[PDB]
Amino acid sequence: MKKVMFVCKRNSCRSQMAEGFAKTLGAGKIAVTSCGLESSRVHPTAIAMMEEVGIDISGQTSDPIENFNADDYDVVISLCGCGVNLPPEWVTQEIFEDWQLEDPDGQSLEVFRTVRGQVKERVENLIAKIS
Repeated sequence: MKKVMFVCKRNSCRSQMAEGFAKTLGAGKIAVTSCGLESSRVHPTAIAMMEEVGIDISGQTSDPIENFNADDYDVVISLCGCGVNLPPEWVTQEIFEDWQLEDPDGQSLEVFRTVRGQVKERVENLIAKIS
């Protein structure tokens, strides 16, 4: 097993969707947790996009980076945007990327759909490395 992490500027959107895909795609061979540089409520329209794929996020909650430790996570996927990054040990795990993505907080359904697709594809790519 490999442990994946998703970390956003707010957790609520980019990471939350990535967690929903990652557990559906790989729950049983990877363990996922999303966080954020700072927390915010899991965003409601996110639910709808995951419902398009046939998944949900209503049933889970948001969480700050501060509540965990990088040492437990094999792979860390920041999704802060504009190449913003994490000073702590989260950047020094076995795999690191920053998924530049159009943070769906308060956006149009087209932005949501674009990011939801991009995220899902990138979770599948990340799993393919570790599988």
